[PDB]
Amino acid sequence: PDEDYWQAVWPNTPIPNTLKELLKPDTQYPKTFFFEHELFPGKKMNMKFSKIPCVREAGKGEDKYCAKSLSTLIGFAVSKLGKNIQPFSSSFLDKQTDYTIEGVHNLGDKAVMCHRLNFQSTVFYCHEIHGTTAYMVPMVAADGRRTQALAVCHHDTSGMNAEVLYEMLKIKPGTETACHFLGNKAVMWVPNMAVNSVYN
Amino acid sequence: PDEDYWQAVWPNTPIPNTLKELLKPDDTQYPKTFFFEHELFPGKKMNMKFSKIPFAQPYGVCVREAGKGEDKYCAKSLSTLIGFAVSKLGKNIQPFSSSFLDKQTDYTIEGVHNLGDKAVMCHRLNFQSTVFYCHEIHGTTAYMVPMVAADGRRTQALAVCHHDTSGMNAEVLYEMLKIKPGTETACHFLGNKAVMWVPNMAVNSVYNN
Ligand SMILES: [Cu+2]
Ligand SMILES: [Cu+2]
Repeated sequence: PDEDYWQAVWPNTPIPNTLKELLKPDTQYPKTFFFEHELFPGKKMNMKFSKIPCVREAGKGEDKYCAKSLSTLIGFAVSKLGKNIQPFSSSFLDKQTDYTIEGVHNLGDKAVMCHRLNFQSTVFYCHEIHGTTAYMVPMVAADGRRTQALAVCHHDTSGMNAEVLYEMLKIKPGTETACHFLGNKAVMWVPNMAVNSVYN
Repeated sequence: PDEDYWQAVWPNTPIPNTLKELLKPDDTQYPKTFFFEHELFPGKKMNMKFSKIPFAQPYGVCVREAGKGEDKYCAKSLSTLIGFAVSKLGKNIQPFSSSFLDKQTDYTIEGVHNLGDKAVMCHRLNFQSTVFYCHEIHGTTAYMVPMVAADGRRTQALAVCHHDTSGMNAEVLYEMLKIKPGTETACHFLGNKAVMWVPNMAVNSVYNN
């Protein structure tokens, strides 16, 4: 049933294993924050993970939605971005801490983010992004395995706890772009145009 | 017969316009800017310095055929060029080259794509005749660097980081980076006249699976 729904839209594509996993009926949130100029080949990242960062309908806004099934999830994503999109998510590895950045791929500023809520039931809180650039960041871990994670840089750097901006980056709102990674439980939908980059 | 040669190997692909251009039968520009790997990041402001002349050697890397190491070769036709490339890398490869824009100076880096350490570089010599000096690369990582210019146009350039940072004018390392050989990785860009052949594996990156 589920893949039927999917293949109707994107025939001759499977659900990617990341998404396929998130659709099954505690977590880690990466806590590390950084500036854009720290995304470069050879950057050593020591990743700090926290056990702690709809039911709360905060979708007063049309640009926000609370998806309960793959059908509704796709519906919302395409309603904002159209059909030519792919879902991505981070793939931090189980007990690895230290990674080296291999490269940094710009995914642009139009996307939909979906956060898998920690309930047993498949539930995602989905919303559009604004004033923000997304990146895909391939990395190699200490044990030699290669993976990748999604980073988000907020450039309208307002509307956040000035204290944490200061804590992490010794800066206060409005001035400079603050970036952080997303956890494996997030899905981000992105246009195919962005991904192709040079190749299209 | 030109495209026949190509389409025989890669059917339902054209020669890409950059390569197509380089295969046509004076002076060019060599970018002179050098940098460290940690300067390749989103939002880096690059002011590009261009020279009408290389510095002694092509940065640090043939009618004389200083090509007598086998790892080097001197290609005179698209057929020979392809032959050499595939002989070293196999068939599943693409050629890339930089596309600096005519009189632009200042660019912002959008992103940085790792193409790995296996590749073949081909430099189009300045003869009327189609001639390239081709060689394999070693102790070096290649990158594709998308950029937006001051005038708003988007393009991309190839960068090369030498990590076995030997085998170069220590003078220029010092001039540009106030450093001498052996210590740290030195990077620079390639001119629009270079072609680099790269495996498809590298390019796909994540999108392999
Ligand atoms: Cu954020
Ligand atoms: Cu070089």
